[PDB]
Amino acid sequence: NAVELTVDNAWFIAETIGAGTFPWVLAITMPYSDAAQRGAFVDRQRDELTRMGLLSPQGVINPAVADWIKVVCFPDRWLDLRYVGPASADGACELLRGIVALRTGTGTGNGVVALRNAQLVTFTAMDIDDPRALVPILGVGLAHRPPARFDEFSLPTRVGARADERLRSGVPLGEVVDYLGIPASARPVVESVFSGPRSYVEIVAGCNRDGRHTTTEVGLSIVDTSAGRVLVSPSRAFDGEWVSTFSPGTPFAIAVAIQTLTACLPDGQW
Repeated sequence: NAVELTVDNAWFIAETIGAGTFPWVLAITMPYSDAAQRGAFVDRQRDELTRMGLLSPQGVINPAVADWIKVVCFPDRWLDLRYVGPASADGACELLRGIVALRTGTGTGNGVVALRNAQLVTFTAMDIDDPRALVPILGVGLAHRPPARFDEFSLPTRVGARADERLRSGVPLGEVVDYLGIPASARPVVESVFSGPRSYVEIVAGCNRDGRHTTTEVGLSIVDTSAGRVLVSPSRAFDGEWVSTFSPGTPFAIAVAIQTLTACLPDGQW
């Protein structure tokens, strides 16, 4: 029900199903530039898939595998998973990205999960409409942790975004925190969320109604701090201003947040 491939393997399969690109989040971009390179690339890929038994002698890719990749490249509903982490002590960051794709039209498989780490990507076919299987998937990128404990607090989303920008541009952390205007109780958590190591997963949802693709204007973050996991979920207030809520990152809380996040879409997810 799962397969692990190199990004190059995956790209070749994507060409096979006529996909212009992979979803942006994955960062699986065309690996070659010219006719000469393509030929070499194709030769290499055909031999490799073949050695793996992915490519049959008749020249066809395992339809199940090809289909999964078709779902990832042409999703009706999806969740992007952008993992962010403290760079390794080698001066570099490796890529850890994911997408949760579900397809419709006829209602083995319900949806496909693609997770890309460095030069490899794995595709897993599963029922993604269950939070007891879906929520765990999100965490693999994250360091294993328990939900942090604190009283929930909120702040306008615009304010939060601006603070992050200021912080990233050199405004010192204390000053930025003062800018937030949150309660003293809240301060320890926000500092954990904003500063230091800075390690999390950012999630955005999307859907493809008719031929129009729409994505959420906002996304949630599952952050992990020294204190524990912190969930930053957005909601719109009565006056319509966006508000961000920092709550303990329990599985239930994360699951409800995802459901609410999807709710905004015209016809997306469940």
